[PDB]
Formats: sequence, C-alpha cells, structure tokens
Amino acid sequence: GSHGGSPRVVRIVKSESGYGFNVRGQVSEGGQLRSINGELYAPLQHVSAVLPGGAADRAGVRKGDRILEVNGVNVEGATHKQVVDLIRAGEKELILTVLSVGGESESKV
Amino acid sequence: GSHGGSPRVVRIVKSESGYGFNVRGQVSEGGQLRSINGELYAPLQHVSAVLPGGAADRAGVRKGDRILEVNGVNVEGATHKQVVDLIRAGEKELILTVLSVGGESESKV
Repeated sequence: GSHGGSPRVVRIVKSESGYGFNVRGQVSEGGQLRSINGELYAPLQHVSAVLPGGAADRAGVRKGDRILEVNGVNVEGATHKQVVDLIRAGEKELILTVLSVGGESESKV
Repeated sequence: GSHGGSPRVVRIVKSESGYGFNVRGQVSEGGQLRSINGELYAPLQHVSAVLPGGAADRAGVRKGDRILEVNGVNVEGATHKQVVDLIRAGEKELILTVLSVGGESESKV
C-alpha cells in the first residue's frame, strides 16, 4: 500500500565473497521525481536479492530496499553501472542509506 | 540490460479460480514519461507472479510483463486500484497488451 519508504542506515563489511546482495535498476540516467513517503526522489536502484547468511543478510539489508546514499553520495537518478561502481570502489565497508519498500500494492486477479 | 520492452498481446479467459496472476505497482496516479525501448510511457503496473498451471501461465503471461493496455484502455499512469478494477470488471476474457521486461540490469555485489 502507500506506507513504507522510510530511511535507515545499513553498514556492511565485505567478505572474500562480497557484500552478499544483488542490486537491480535502470540502465539509463535521470528520470522524474516521484513521491516516496512525502518527498520527491529521482529513480533509485533496489536490492533484488540477498544471499542467505551473507554479510548483507546479517547486517539487516532487506529485499526491495531502495538505495538512496552509498558511501556519502546521493544516487537518485544514477545509472545501474554508477551505483554498482560506487559499491565496488575498493573499500571494505559499505555504508548505505536505504528506503524500505513502500508505495506499491499487489492484487490477485 | 537496455534491451526488451517489446509489445505483445495476451488473451486470457478466467477460470472459476480467476486469471491466475498478481499485478503489482504504484498506488498513486500519474508519474513521468520514461523511455522503454525508444518510446516514452508513464508508469505501468506489472505482473509480479503467475500461478503455475493457471490460465495466464497457459496463455503466455510472463513474470515482470508491464501492462500497457487492458481491454482496449491505455493504463499508463493509472493507479493500482484502477488497473485491478479494469481486469475485474466482470467480463470473462481479458485482452492485454504487455511490454516484456527490459531496461534494467542486475549485478552481484
């Protein structure tokens, strides 16, 4: 429904096996400012899957989390490759601000 | 990646158990025109799951299909309740134009 979308910080230290999640979203840059929970954001990449037992799972990353800030950089409207490149920059700890899922409904037909 | 998003028609006749899929998308109306495969569309609801063996599965509806036209009505920018209400209007056959998945990439981090 219309609820959700609230910000929270997650910090994850990578294992030799990475941060233990997949990021999914737009290939191209830009897009229009849509309301998530009262404020306009340009398009966000999101967490499409979390490796069970992996570092992100243990740190509290959830399926669907929308990625707002990565390591101190706002990524609204970023391309998929830009966001992935920030995560993979080379430092061991990743500090995210994420928006929890929200603003969508689902119905059986 | 950037490919996909191509239109196709799917027709589904409901069983006493419905059309056998779930639709997911924005609760609110409107939104900006983004490029899918060369043309601007306002936001589309999508197929979030398909009941295995159900009518939609057998008719060729796929996970992720974005719903462009329902029974002769364009649903770009529609609310979730509006789209669901068109599908559930009461007629037995549903005639969709869908856009196949496309325009997103996914990476393991």
